Amino acid sequence: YGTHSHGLFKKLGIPGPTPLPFLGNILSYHKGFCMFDMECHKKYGKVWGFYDGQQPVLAITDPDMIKTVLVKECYSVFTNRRPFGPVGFMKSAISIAEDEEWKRLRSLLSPTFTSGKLKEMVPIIAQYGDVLVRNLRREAETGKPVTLKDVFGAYSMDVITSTSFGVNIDSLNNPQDPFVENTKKLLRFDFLDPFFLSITVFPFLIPILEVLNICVFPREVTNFLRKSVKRMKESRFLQLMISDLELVAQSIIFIFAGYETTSSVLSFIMYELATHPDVQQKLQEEIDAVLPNKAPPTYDTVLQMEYLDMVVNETLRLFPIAMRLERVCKKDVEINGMFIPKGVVVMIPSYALHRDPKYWTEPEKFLPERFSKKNKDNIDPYIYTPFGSGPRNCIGMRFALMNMKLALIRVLQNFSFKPCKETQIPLKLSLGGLLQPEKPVVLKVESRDG
Ligand code: HEM
Repeated sequence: YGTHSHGLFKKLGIPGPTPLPFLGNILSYHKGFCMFDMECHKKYGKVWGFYDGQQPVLAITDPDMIKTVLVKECYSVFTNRRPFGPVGFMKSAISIAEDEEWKRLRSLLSPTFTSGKLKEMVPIIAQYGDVLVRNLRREAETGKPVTLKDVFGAYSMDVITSTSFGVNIDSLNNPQDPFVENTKKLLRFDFLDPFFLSITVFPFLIPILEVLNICVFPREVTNFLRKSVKRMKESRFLQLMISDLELVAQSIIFIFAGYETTSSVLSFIMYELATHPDVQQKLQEEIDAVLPNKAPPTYDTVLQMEYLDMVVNETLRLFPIAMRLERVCKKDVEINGMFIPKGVVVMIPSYALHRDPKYWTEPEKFLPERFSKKNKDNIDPYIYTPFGSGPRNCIGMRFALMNMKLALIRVLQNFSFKPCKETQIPLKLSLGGLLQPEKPVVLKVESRDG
């Protein structure tokens, strides 16, 4: 044994890197997830396979197959994502839930993320849009070059607290440690770090760890928050959901999926507006045309912003946070002539696709015009997929976008961001399992006549 699934991609006739005995193909992750995926797409073509230990992963690319798994799948065959380390009571989280139990939660929370309940949340988010400008004004006046993800991570926190349970606080290094230390600890998992890398190789550990009540969502923070929710559940997203303890699972997840996820994207965007100060100028004017001098953004003032939408999307093109998109093959099935067997993890190289000469010309270039209607809609969904596609895509995509734009509005309409000393140029991506800069983005911020 040690090499269970290795007979697969040979007997099936699918190309790919040849695996070692217990590791299979992991050492290839020495460059990262996206790095490994670019190489594989180039070399093995449109479809190939590799082994995450003894777990076979088939990477598809033909948009025809992509729609069939991301759409023709509601229990059909594909439906769940790869199961990871000891989850504990979080096995009730919607992003972690499976099969019928998932469809329940999904179609139960959907109401909570409708337009109308969003245009209703705007007021609140705007509130923290202004706090951001205040806190950003300090670092401008002091003349010290700013570290992005810190102000954005604070903004993300501010909006997560208030919208998840109306807990209004000024996270941003001000009353920085009330109920903020817990929340602040809910970061994305780096699946390429020692711990997870081991479990991927030795999945038999999961049942072992779970008996020792070791969970991948630290008991410390989950406990705090589970008791908090109960507190205000009595005092009374929380208000809309309001099982009694499945509710605590969702609430924590939204924070997990929206926190470091938003500030991470936002910091990337402010980076592109540095050696694209020209783009920032256009954006700035577009914001002033719609909203007079420092006019307050409205739910609809945002939708009417072609350029803002172009800058955001093109940023998400180059940097699709969830590098990959994968689903698990529930049963044996063929689909568009291919045949994938039960238990195989179907992967979709989001980052690699978003940077492949086939659909993008000079793909390394940050040029917004791609999304202006004329270049726009000449691009295939299933190819550009930052929030995924189909039934099981980002349930909070719009919210994510609103939030990120509102943050751009007030910010752009008050400051100008230009590079400085430690500001890396070009970029350089980390070789870990998270799509981050590697050496955080630093930008000098100056007030716009203030
Ligand atoms: C920069 C912002 C964000 C990006 C790029 C993003 C991206 C994604 C992606 C790519 C997926 C997987 C889609 C798929 O596999 O088809 C996903 C799932 C999910 N996201 Fe987000 N997301 C963002 C923000 C948020 C926010 C703010 C929330 C909070 C409501 C959220 C909640 C979720 C949930 C619950 C799922 C799981 C859905 C399910 O399996 O039913 N996301 N997101």
